[PDB]
Amino acid sequence: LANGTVMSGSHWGVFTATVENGRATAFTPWEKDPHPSPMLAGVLDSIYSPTRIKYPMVRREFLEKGVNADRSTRGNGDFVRVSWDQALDLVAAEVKRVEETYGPEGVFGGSYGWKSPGRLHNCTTLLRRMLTLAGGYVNGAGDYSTGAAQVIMPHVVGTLEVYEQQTAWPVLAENTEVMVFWAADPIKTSQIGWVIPEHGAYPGLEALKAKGTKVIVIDPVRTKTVEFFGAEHITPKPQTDVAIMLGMAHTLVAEDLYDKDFIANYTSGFDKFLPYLDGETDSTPKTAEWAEGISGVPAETIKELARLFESKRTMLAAGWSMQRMHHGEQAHWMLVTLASMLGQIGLPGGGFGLSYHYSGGGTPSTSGPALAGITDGGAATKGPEWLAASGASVIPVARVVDMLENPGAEFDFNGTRSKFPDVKMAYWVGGNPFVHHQDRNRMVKAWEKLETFVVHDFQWTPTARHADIVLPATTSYERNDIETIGDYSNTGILAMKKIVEPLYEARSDYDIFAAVAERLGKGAEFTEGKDEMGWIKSFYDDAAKQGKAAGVQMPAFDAFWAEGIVEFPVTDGADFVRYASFREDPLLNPLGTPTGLIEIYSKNIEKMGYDDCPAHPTWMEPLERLDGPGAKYPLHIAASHPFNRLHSQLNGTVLREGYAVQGHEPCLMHPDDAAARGIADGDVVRVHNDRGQILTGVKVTDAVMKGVIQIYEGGWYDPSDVTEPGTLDKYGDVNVLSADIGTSKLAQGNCGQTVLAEVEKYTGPAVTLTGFVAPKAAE
Ligand SMILES: NC1=NC(=O)C2=N[C@H]3C(S)=C(SO)[C@@H](COP(=O)(O)OP(=O)(O)OC[C@H]4O[C@@H](n5cnc6c(=O)[nH]c(N)nc65)[C@H](O)[C@@H]4O)O[C@H]3NC2=N1
Ligand SMILES: NC1=NC(=O)C2=N[C@H]3C(S)=C(S)[C@@H](COP(=O)(O)OP(=O)(O)OC[C@H]4O[C@@H](n5cnc6c(=O)[nH]c(N)nc65)[C@H](O)[C@@H]4O)O[C@H]3NC2=N1
Ligand SMILES: [Mo+6]
Ligand SMILES: [O]
Repeated sequence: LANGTVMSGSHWGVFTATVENGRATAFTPWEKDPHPSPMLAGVLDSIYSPTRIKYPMVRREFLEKGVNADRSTRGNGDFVRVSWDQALDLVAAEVKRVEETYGPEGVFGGSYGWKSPGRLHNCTTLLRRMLTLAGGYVNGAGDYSTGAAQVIMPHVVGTLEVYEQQTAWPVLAENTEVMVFWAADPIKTSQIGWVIPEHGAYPGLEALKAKGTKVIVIDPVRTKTVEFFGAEHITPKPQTDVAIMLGMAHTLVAEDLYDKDFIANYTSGFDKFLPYLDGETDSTPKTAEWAEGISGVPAETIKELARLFESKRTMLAAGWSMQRMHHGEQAHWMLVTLASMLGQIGLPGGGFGLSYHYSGGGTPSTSGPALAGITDGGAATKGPEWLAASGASVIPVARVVDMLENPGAEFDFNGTRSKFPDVKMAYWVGGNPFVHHQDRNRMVKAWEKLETFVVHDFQWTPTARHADIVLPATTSYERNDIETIGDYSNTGILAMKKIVEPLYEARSDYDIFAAVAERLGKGAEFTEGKDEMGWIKSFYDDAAKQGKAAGVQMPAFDAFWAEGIVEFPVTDGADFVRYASFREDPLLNPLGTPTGLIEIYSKNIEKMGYDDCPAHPTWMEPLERLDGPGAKYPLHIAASHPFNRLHSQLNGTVLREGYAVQGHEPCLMHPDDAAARGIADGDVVRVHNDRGQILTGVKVTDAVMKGVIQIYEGGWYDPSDVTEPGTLDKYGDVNVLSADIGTSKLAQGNCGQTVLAEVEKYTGPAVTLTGFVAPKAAE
């Protein structure tokens, strides 16, 4: 048995594992990581925890009746252990049956999910590689993060904007005077990366504090970001930020302070927005006093902030929770409109940034080459012969349940109309839709429309519990791979070396799909005749050839593997100022919009005629909001990202002990809201609305503003009885309470943070938690 140390990486960072007698016993952070995540211990534990999936399993009802199975019992845990050969034959037969019977429109292969980093063991791309060989599939478009903002931004500034490099951190330290974190908690959200994180925001935040820059945080919760800077903290009722921005803009116009020259030379449509702002069109001037009535933030505070932003070099760093809500397109559109009025876009340290809280945006980029990985093969094919009838080949990701309930119905998306395909099978790997998707009770019923649901994972998540066929995948730690360090920085390339042998009967997703492709008669097409190290070397060699041409020297493959990492030099990346070339010469460097300027009024959007996405930023009432006219429930749930999980990842580990309250997901509640209900710190409470009911454990704190409770997304749904409509969730999955609706007809994004509910002390029968131990038959 092996004894020694091995370096690898993950969504949480680079680390060194200690291995004793073939078992990983500790993960120690990379010595060069400026701010390791405390979650690393849970990553190690996830390899061995009680919910690790040991063997391939098939749901008993599905095994016995196939398409005639009772589908209401999915999730009850009645599984049968089968051999790998039996499972692979069945998965291949089902994929082929569905493709032959229903066509490519019958298979949903969007499989949204965060999976694990790695250029070879990319489970969702490998899934689509196999489904391409099987005949095709329906895919998903966009994501759950910036579903609204990524669609409105191309109409406003010309590009996606949310996933683009930001003005460098060092430029902010030397030039910014006022830093605003609007709906962003960078200390919490910068712990992880899509590719391996370099944790570059932490040194950046520390430099701002050492310089004494004024920091303002606009968030309903007193976060660690507020505490680290001792920031001025503004707490709006959730979903009212657009009203606040309009009050600020109105103030700038009324006091004649705004930058008329910036507006005249770099924007289009401000003259069509002015009448709305002044209330000529609806008899309602959008003053600071009007904004106070909706948001609860004092009118004078709104005015003083507006004046301060106009007189100092200000950076508006906005997060994405405020666009993960009804009419979410308006939030960043109005932010850019306000930023345009301030006139600092393109100046060092001024303007706005939509990725300072995510994956190190702002960390100086290196001059290194880009690393490529395995593909789905789609770009060198001739896929399905598709056409309306049979439905669209792609749907916005959050419309997956609408699709299942309404096959053949039309839907709007960014100016086009399409039809939902009639899906009969879904194959999900590296994702947890039974935690990440909204309105769990609606979804549970809608899933009965699928004949077959196949899942690969290494943990017994609610999604794996609901599958017809469950196959145990390996973790990154049981295989080899290669990946970039730094989504924006491109700090280097890491060898993700194998640490331990595969546990139990787990297999890589690559091996699983290669075996399914073999049963479809397409084995060589899937593998390309390469094995694990052959694939990895080919990606490295391609990057090295690209680096060579650019003047960046890289070692030969075996020398790189022996060192375990290669780092690239920073040349001019530390001086990057976003929008500087546009500001310098807008005629020579125009934006990719119809006019070449920032579009405050969009003629393109006006022509779509969508009632829920007007042609300029507009305040509209959402489905439900805190203190809204005729609102039924009294508390808004800040259903935001977890501090000590990456979504659902790591819920079934030792880390849960540190935050669970009587075994349930924690619920933060203000003292006054707790006192009114006779709730004490530590009590188990039932949180409910018209869509569902869940149990959580309360922590009383004035960190949340009055009227708001915090229940993070990611809790593992643990239904009392799967056959009972609206059954109580015993653990605390906040998506049992959210609504499943589109942000608007423009983007069709999810509204995961548009949620109101009531809370009462739970006095019902004692409940037993069953989500953190494997199903009995799977032991
Ligand atoms: N109410 C809500 N509020 C929100 O704010 C909210 N956030 C969104 C967002 S923003 C996202 S991501 O853009 C989704 C994340 O859902 P996801 O299914 O990616 O969550 P994970 O808990 O990270 O599921 C990943 C899944 O994958 C497994 N896995 C890891 N590596 C592998 C592998 O190599 N092979 C396989 N087969 N599986 C792997 C993990 O174990 C894990 O189970 O959430 C939205 N919802 C929100 N709602
Ligand atoms: N530790 C950690 N866990 C994760 O799960 C995680 N997920 C990653 C991913 S996939 C994403 S897409 C990003 C998400 O990055 P995103 O900015 O969407 O993060 P959230 O935690 O949903 O919201 C950030 C802040 O917005 C505040 N907020 C909520 N509603 C409102 C509102 O109406 N107005 C205002 N002004 N503020 C509001 C919340 O209180 C919270 O502090 O984080 C990434 N980083 C992550 N880190
Ligand atoms: Mo996301
Ligand atoms: O994401």
